[PDB]
Amino acid sequence: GFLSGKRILVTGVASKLSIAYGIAQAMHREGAELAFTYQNDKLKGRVEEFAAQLGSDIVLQCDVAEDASIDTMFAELGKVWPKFDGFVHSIGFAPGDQLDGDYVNAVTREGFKIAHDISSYSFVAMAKACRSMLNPGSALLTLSYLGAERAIPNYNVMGLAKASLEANVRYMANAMGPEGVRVNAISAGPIAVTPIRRTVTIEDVGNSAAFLCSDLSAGISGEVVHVDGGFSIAAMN
Amino acid sequence: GFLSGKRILVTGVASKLSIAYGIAQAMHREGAELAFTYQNDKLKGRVEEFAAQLGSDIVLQCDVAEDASIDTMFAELGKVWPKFDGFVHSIGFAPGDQLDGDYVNAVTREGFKIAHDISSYSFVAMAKACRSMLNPGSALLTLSYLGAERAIPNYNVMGLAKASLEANVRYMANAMGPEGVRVNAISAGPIAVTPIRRTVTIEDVGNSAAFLCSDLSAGISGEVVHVDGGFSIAAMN
Amino acid sequence: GFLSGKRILVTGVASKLSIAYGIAQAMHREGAELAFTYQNDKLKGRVEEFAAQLGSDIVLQCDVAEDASIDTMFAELGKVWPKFDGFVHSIGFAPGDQLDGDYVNAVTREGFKIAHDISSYSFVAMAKACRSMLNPGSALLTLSYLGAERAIPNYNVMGLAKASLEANVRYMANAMGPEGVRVNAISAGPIEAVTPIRRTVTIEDVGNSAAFLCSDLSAGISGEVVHVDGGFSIAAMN
Amino acid sequence: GFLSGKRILVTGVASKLSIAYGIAQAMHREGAELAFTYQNDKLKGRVEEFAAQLGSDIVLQCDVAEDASIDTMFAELGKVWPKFDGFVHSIGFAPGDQLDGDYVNAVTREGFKIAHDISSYSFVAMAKACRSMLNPGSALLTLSYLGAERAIPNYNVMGLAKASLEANVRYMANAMGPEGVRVNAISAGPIEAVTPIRRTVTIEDVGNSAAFLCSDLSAGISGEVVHVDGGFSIAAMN
Ligand SMILES: NC(=O)C1=CN([C@@H]2O[C@H](COP(=O)(O)OP(=O)(O)OC[C@H]3O[C@@H](n4cnc5c(N)ncnc54)[C@H](O)[C@@H]3O)[C@@H](O)[C@H]2O)C=CC1
Ligand SMILES: NC(=O)C1=CN([C@@H]2O[C@H](COP(=O)(O)OP(=O)(O)OC[C@H]3O[C@@H](n4cnc5c(N)ncnc54)[C@H](O)[C@@H]3O)[C@@H](O)[C@H]2O)C=CC1
Ligand SMILES: NC(=O)C1=CN([C@@H]2O[C@H](COP(=O)(O)OP(=O)(O)OC[C@H]3O[C@@H](n4cnc5c(N)ncnc54)[C@H](O)[C@@H]3O)[C@@H](O)[C@H]2O)C=CC1
Ligand SMILES: NC(=O)C1=CN([C@@H]2O[C@H](COP(=O)(O)OP(=O)(O)OC[C@H]3O[C@@H](n4cnc5c(N)ncnc54)[C@H](O)[C@@H]3O)[C@@H](O)[C@H]2O)C=CC1
Ligand SMILES: Cc1c(N)cccc1Cn1ccc(OCCc2cccs2)cc1=O
Ligand SMILES: Cc1c(N)cccc1Cn1ccc(OCCc2cccs2)cc1=O
Ligand SMILES: Cc1c(N)cccc1Cn1ccc(OCCc2cccs2)cc1=O
Ligand SMILES: Cc1c(N)cccc1Cn1ccc(OCCc2cccs2)cc1=O
Repeated sequence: GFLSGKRILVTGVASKLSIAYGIAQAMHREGAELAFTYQNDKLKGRVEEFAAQLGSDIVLQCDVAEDASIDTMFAELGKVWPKFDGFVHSIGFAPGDQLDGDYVNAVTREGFKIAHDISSYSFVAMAKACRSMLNPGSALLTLSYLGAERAIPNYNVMGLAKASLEANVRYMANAMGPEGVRVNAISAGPIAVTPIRRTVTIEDVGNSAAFLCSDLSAGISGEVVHVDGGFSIAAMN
Repeated sequence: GFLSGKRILVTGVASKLSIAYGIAQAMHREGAELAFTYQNDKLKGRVEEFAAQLGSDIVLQCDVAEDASIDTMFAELGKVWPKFDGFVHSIGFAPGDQLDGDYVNAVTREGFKIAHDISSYSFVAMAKACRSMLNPGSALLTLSYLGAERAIPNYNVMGLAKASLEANVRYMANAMGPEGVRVNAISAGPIAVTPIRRTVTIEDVGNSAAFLCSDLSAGISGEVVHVDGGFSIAAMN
Repeated sequence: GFLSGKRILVTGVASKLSIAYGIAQAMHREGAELAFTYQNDKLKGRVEEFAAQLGSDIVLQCDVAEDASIDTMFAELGKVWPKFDGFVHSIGFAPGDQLDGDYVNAVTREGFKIAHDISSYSFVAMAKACRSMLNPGSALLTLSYLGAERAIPNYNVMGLAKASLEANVRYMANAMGPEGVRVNAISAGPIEAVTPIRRTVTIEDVGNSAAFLCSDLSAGISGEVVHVDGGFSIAAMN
Repeated sequence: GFLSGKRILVTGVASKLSIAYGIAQAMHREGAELAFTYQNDKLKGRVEEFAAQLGSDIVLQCDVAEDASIDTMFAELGKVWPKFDGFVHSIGFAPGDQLDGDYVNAVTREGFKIAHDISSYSFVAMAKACRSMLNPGSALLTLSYLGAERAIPNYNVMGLAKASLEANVRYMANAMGPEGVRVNAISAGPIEAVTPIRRTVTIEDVGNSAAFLCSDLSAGISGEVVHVDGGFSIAAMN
């Protein structure tokens, strides 16, 4: 398929409902060889079982809160994949207390710090940590949401962390372009007033993700692609 | 390939350098069955030779300046393709006098009229003319340029016609979504300060176009996808 | 006020409810000298009286469908204002049949043609015709709507025309900046429980932002579409 | 002028060249009563004298890295202004090492942390701390740069921080609108042969747009990032 030849690392698999699960299934269908990270001991067994079903046995621990964790993960990867063709960053977090009601009242310095650190900084931290490992023609991808661009009730500080992440996509694309690396995002709909009259699925997101990490999207970099059924471009439906 | 099963009509082939040529080659590689239009008698033989090389013998006249021409073309198509899965609108024109120097001095009412009529109205005119022919899961695509969003010297009134066209994409996506039809655009780079450090090719544009007309992009509608190497998202490089 | 010493032409005053009427009121309040156009003879009476109360007896017919009407109008203005400081373009039209239901079924070539001609082309048509009459420091302004940027039901082909109009703003700004002219738009809210200021905007609000945009207070702003909609466009699922 | 009857707090006045200095000058010219903060003791002297000439003896230390300094500052302001009408946030910082060359090589977790904390979080931190002191009709304003929206060489992690800041504007606007507060940003040009007005913008230009944005003249505008860059961002390959 249109990923045959490619070796792609997939973060963020936590359950069958994860966007990263949908992405991994699509990329495997299109012939990618896959590797996976897991955040912690809670998630290890689930990610091992899924990796095995997709024919992979590269499953490595990575907490993107820790620079040493990301470095150690990329040294372990380099033992089997001395070079590879990019990664899917499907990692987001804000403390639950941030998401409760009026934005100005809910936000705190620490909640802001954490949401930005995990949801935005970790994307470039990963790119720093593997930069010399990336083949020419590599592609990096991250997942964002319409909260980056609009004020969405309760989404709160995650909207700022997503706006930072989309700026990260542009700064990364511009910095790494000259070495043959593309960096994009998908702004996914939540997983009626939507033009396609349904919600998007992890299968929809997975197909677009596969495209965006493949040579088919050679022309596209620094872009935030809306995979939300047309929701964001409509009003008053 | 990822278009097998699909029947797609391709407008705008005028030479081997045409974007539509690149699109047709990619879509044929991915297993689409193709049909072609040609504007006039000048272009007929070239489009017949290309259609034949891609295994098609559906080559029909269409001047999108004329409602009768578009209707007659879709009746001729309906004789071989009573239903089909969308079309590639790769048709743009402004009189050459519009493109010469200061925008306010160059523009005229007639040049404005023509550039909008041919470059923007014709996309929805085509959709009107075939609407009951489109299968659920159909996709329409048009080509736009960064002149829609920025003031680009000499591009002049074509920039307004492109801004109208991108609004047409959104209005069309929203109107036709409920019958299972997606409508998108590609904002292509012109065929250094570009992140990928080259210009995009009709092969790049063709691959993205193929994706955008295929079921792989099921999640994407009313979108203007920048296929310009990251140019539009950079500044002061 | 902050438009003292400025001469501004205001189009599109049709009644007291007109956006152009709130704009004229605010610029008059702020000390501008005003001139007015009307579309056709039916409006001549009313626009003559609205002008009077805004200190003006300059009231000129102008149908922006016709190049010669634009030229005749600026020739007449030139007899009293051989130089002036800009104009407010508050003119839009699409045939009623264009706005009825599904956009792909309703739009026609002729509807699309007229909408774009009257709501977008006319802005630059007026600039062409008065370009040599503008002082350095001049400002042009037009009115747009969110329908340029989003698919809004029933707004239909008028959304395409407004998208064309906002690109017109950028191309006119870029062309005319070097000679000392700025060009902007206000994207006005319609004239609400999910608007951040929790009310609809008024012609007073739009008037005050328009006065700013045509004054030297906004010397650093050109080619910009300023949203004067109470924050409606930046919110979602409120 | 058009800010008579308003009380506005201005942060970030560091010298005569400061954007905050041009803003304070314009709001003072237009009749606002002003109060000022300074970051640390080094600046105390100078900000006391800048305040004096802008009719103010309200000059308070505030380091926005610290919640307690923000709280102490608003407690002190409250002794003289128990209510006021908004503030100008003109505070940005990233460590110098962040801005040197290639962005992926230069950025660090700590640089990213401080940039976002000081340039984006502090805006909302100040709003939280004074929310009950604001009158209906209040306006908050911050300063952004094109680096939020585009990848600009060397601007590096500060572009991410400004993107965070412009989303902050929208979320703060949406949260605070119902109680009668607006929140906006000015995306200023740097303080040129391809700028449509063919000059760089000055702190005077930015000052005048800021005065507008904090006055009742802009009652219809919230959650908006207004480009005060002479049209630079809307042009390409000029
Ligand atoms: N679910 C939705 O509706 C949408 C989600 N998104 C984004 O998609 C991405 C994936 O979200 P989902 O799959 O829905 O949920 P999820 O909860 O399945 O996945 C989030 C993942 O982040 C990982 N993660 C969190 N902190 C981490 C850390 N310190 N180190 C390493 N990994 C860490 C978790 O282990 C988990 O695998 C996120 O960035 C989210 O913001 C975007 C649009 C819509
Ligand atoms: N060439 C470039 O750098 C870029 C081009 N575009 C757009 O891509 C599209 C295709 O352009 P190109 O392939 O470069 O050039 P082209 O000249 O190969 O194709 C334009 C086509 O439009 C057709 N056309 C014009 N008026 C017509 C009418 N009345 N009825 C039917 N067909 C008509 C011509 O026959 C020709 O096939 C256009 O819409 C153009 O604006 C977009 C971005 C960059
Ligand atoms: N009312 C609303 O909700 C909003 C209106 N707008 C725009 O503001 C502008 C003014 O609209 P309104 O004041 O609401 O309605 P209006 O009906 O008072 O003003 C429209 C004006 O355009 C004039 N006009 C029409 N065709 C013309 C022609 N051929 N020649 C000369 N003048 C012509 C009419 O005579 C009338 O004065 C329009 O551009 C409109 O699209 C923008 C946002 C919201
Ligand atoms: N100078 C320029 O080209 C542009 C600047 N901006 C923005 O305008 C704002 C002001 O910048 P400028 O006046 O140019 O420089 P400046 O150096 O005069 O102002 C920056 C101010 O931030 C204050 N500050 C820094 N850290 C702080 C902290 N922890 N606590 C309290 N105050 C703190 C400094 O004391 C100083 O007053 C910034 O947000 C900047 O990013 C926006 C567009 C262009
Ligand atoms: C992982 C995480 C955490 N820890 C906190 C908030 C959000 C998320 C992920 N997520 C989850 C759902 C989502 O839904 C978009 C629709 C929404 C709008 C307002 C609230 S949710 C977007 C989205 O980003
Ligand atoms: C078919 C046509 C006609 N008749 C008139 C103008 C433009 C075009 C097609 N075209 C061709 C080239 C193009 O180049 C983008 C770069 C440019 C910028 C300024 C002028 S050209 C974009 C683009 O749209
Ligand atoms: C003068 C004119 C004509 N002839 C036809 C349509 C629109 C207008 C002016 N107008 C008037 C109202 C307006 O309301 C925006 C809200 C809407 C949304 C969908 C339909 S109206 C926008 C707007 O542009
Ligand atoms: C106070 C501060 C610190 N500590 C570090 C970086 C930037 C700034 C303020 N500033 C100053 C100049 C500026 O210029 C925009 C033009 C640029 C483009 C690339 C690098 S500067 C934007 C801008 O934000």
